[PDB]
Amino acid sequence: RTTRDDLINGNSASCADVIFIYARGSTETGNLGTLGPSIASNLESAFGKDGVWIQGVGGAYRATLGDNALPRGTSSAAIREMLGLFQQANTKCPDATLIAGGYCQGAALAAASIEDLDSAIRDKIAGTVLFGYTKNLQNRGRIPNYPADRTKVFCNTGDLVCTGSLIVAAPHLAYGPDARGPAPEFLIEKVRAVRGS
Repeated sequence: RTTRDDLINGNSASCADVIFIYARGSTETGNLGTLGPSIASNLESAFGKDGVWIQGVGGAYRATLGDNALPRGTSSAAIREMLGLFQQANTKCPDATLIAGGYCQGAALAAASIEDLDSAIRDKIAGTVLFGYTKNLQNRGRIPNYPADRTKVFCNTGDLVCTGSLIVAAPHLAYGPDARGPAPEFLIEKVRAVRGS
């Protein structure tokens, strides 16, 4: 439901083929918030329960609203937490294909983490989905150092955070359809394009 720690809890001797690491939006609960569970259920349907590990970014990521204003759109402590989960995935399951996602502050966190990542781990993230990406205008719809074809950004018309502001208006809360359909569709297509483990 809103908390999933499959990578932290998972046995190294029985690694999943696909590991999904997801960062929630500001003030959301658990470590998956409102959109993460929808994506996770569809990934489990596609790869099976034992085929995919879903891992939310918890720990030091507090998803505090005011941290949207910081230079990278989140705190340094939160970036260190998500970087540590990508490193744990890489160590515990070296042959797994990774996929990532984030909503609002969590999309800025996913972009900042992926930019800072060691290139050999970054290159294993087959696809990343970003909803209500707060650095969309500033980064021109991209994640620094990461290919455009592996990125999909969902930014609604009238969601002001996509156009350089930090005002929260009603379109910002309307990503439920995307999380149920096109975002898991893109992630599954990018994993099958390369394959799994």
